[PDB]
Amino acid sequence: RDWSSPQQPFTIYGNTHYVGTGGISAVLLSSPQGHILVDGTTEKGAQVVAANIRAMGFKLSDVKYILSTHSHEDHAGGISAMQKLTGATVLAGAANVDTLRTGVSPKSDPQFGSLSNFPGSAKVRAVADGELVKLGPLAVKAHATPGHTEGGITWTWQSCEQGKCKDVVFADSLTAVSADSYRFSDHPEVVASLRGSFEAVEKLSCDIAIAAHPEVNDMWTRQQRAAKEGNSAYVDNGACRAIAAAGRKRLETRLASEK
Ligand SMILES: [Zn+2]
Ligand SMILES: [Zn+2]
Repeated sequence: RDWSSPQQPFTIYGNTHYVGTGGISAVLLSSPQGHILVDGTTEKGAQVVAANIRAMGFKLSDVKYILSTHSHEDHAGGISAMQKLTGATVLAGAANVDTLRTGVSPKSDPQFGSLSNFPGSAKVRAVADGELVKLGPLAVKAHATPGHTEGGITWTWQSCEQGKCKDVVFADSLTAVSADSYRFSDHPEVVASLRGSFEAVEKLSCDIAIAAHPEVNDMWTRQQRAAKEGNSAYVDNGACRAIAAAGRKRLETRLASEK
């Protein structure tokens, strides 16, 4: 379950499908009018994502948008490759757009330097907080969730199975992690951003959460249970609250370690 590891793709709920790697989430939200891909995984993982979209019976050329949670190599390293394969437009929080275009994080990023540069992508544009991205029957909403990066976005939509519609959340990372030489204690606005993001996420309508690092909402455990339980195994409306709580606990642990 490395960041670039192969992983057999699977439907999560209705037209929401997991197409990421064994260690990093990527989601295809499908429709007869075109698809939306959320995240690219790593540069090496793009080959996995591409293989998985096809394994699910979809054409890469039908992907019209690629949504980015945040501009770290583990989530966005494969976006350029996926962009070339699809012809899609890449959408991201305004403060992460330049990193997506160049592959180089700003010096203000907590993981500047400790995570690698990655390939720059063509066709990147900004979304605003609250912006609705529409594609045929699909409608994905952007929620600004900064802190782990400045331009982090958590993306939400609805998918339906057999007439039962659920609110799906692709949760950006809310973790106070960084280079060894970076101190959150020196960046009080980064900390305030993180705490704002915990509140935003715990308030989301959230039947099904897919965390950018999938184990954060027990993806692999849930997938194993889906075999006998069906896709209800992915449904847990306390999940956004739990991800937010874990971020809050980690931030407290982190600030304590810095003192
Ligand atoms: Zn990250
Ligand atoms: Zn990550």
